[PDB]
Amino acid sequence: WVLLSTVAAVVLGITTGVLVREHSNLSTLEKFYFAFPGEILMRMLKLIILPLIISSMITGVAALDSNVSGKIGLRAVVYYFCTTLIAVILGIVLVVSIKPGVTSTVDAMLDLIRNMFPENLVQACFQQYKTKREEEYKIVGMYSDGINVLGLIVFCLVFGLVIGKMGEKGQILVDFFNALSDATMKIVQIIMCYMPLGILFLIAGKIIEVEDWEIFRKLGLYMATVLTGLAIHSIVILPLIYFIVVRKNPFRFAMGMAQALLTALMISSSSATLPVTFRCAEENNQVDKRITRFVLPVGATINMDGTALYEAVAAVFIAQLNDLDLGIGQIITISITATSASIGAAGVPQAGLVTMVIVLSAVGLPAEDVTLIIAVDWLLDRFRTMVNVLGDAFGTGIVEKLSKKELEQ
Ligand SMILES: COCC(CCO[C@H]1CC[C@@]2(C)C(=CC[C@H]3[C@@H]4C[C@@H]5O[C@]6(CC[C@@H](C)CO6)[C@@H](C)[C@@H]5[C@@]4(C)CC[C@@H]32)C1)COC
Ligand SMILES: CC(C)CCC[C@@H](C)[C@H]1CC[C@H]2[C@@H]3CC=C4C[C@@H](O)CC[C@]4(C)[C@H]3CC[C@]12C
Ligand SMILES: CC(C)CCC[C@@H](C)[C@H]1CC[C@H]2[C@@H]3CC=C4C[C@@H](O)CC[C@]4(C)[C@H]3CC[C@]12C
Ligand SMILES: Cc1ccccc1Nc1c(-c2ccco2)nc2c(Br)cccn12
Repeated sequence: WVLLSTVAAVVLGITTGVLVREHSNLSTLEKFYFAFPGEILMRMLKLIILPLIISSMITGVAALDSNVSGKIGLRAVVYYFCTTLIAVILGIVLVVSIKPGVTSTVDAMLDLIRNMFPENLVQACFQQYKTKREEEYKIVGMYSDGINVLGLIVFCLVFGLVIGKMGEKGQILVDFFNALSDATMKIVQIIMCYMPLGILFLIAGKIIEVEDWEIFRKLGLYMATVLTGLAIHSIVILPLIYFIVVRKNPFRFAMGMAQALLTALMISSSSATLPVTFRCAEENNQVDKRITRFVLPVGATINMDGTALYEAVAAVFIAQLNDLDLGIGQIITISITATSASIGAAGVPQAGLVTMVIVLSAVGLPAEDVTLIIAVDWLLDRFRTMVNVLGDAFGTGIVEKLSKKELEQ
């Protein structure tokens, strides 16, 4: 129902936008009031960011076992790091080169580490740290507004690891944040019931307020940038990584995952596609069962190739829309924030939307600019999930080749 409701809201929002745009002259004040239901939806999404990322980040980390630290688990983590790193570079290169929404670096990277360790946990919920050179030059910090997602994610990772390893002493903390994570999921579900009506006025409000259709061509280039990045990752990069490690034709392996790929094109969830991925990887591709049960669940949470090519590209596209010429330091900040946002909004309905709201809030871009992403979020998220499933499927074969000796004992 979520897909049809979101699609209908976009269709109805466009229909409402063009009818109100022509059949009625609206002043600047009335246009702002017309988008109030959409504005209220954005407030709910920002409201749930803080409890969602904190509880989800603690809950996922606190349940980690010793298998992740094993040789099989370490190889999977290294593989997902390398493919995500390639996807991060590929997404940055494409959005910088194509420049879809268009017409110091040391301090930006140092600010990334500074925000990675906030000076106050409560302030990190609504403030971020920035440094600017002053005049022979000195550095001055400001602590501007904006939720510090990187600081919260880092602390919740360390906090989750600590409470996971202290056994029954920290079991109450694991239980507390498990229930809090479940409660936040239900509240997100309640918000998604209002999302279609909010999307209708967000889309219609955006159609009314625009004066020229040049932004639509910019949206078309944004689709090309996201689709081009996924196409290169799925057809060029991932098959090449598979072949060099396994020395076997990756297209027969991809053909074996055909049923899992189609299931990804409808369910649009890597976790929900796991049962199909497990069967296709195990019997069709003859990948060992002992390794699929480890690599695939690991990829269901830390496979950020799709996020790098979809959410980070979208965030940079929004930055280019606001006439912001961000540099290498700022672009890297967006990409790292996007992956941190994704791990925070993992098992969430409309994760693509929720992740985008987290990234825009944590970067400074207007979260109301996400309406252009929403109009195609249903389409682009389906392909993003398909690439993530293909990436996880290739990982099982890649990890298996490197684990031949371990599987022999
Ligand atoms: C469904 O269950 C899944 C489970 C296994 C899951 O294990 C994973 C849990 C998350 C965890 C700890 C894992 C690997 C990379 C970890 C990330 C490295 C990234 O580094 C950072 C910081 C530095 C940045 C450059 C990039 O991002 C962090 C935000 C990111 C990070 C700390 C987020 C948490 C990730 C292991 C299956 O087990 C059977
Ligand atoms: C250089 C940049 C990318 C930061 C590098 C940080 C890497 C090396 C760190 C960040 C958090 C760490 C992970 C956090 C927790 C666990 C659970 C543990 O039971 C097995 C290892 C594992 C999975 C860690 C492996 C190393 C890790 C991924
Ligand atoms: C560089 C960024 C990503 C932060 C990573 C910081 C690393 C150094 C931190 C993150 C979480 C930390 C772990 C969290 C909890 C424990 C349990 C403790 O009884 C032994 C050490 C151990 C396993 C920590 C080692 C250091 C650790 C891995
Ligand atoms: C799997 C892994 C292990 C160790 C360090 C990083 C990663 N993976 C990863 C993540 C990520 C995973 C979850 C949230 O973020 N983001 C990035 C970026 Br940007 C660039 C490069 C890698 N990356």
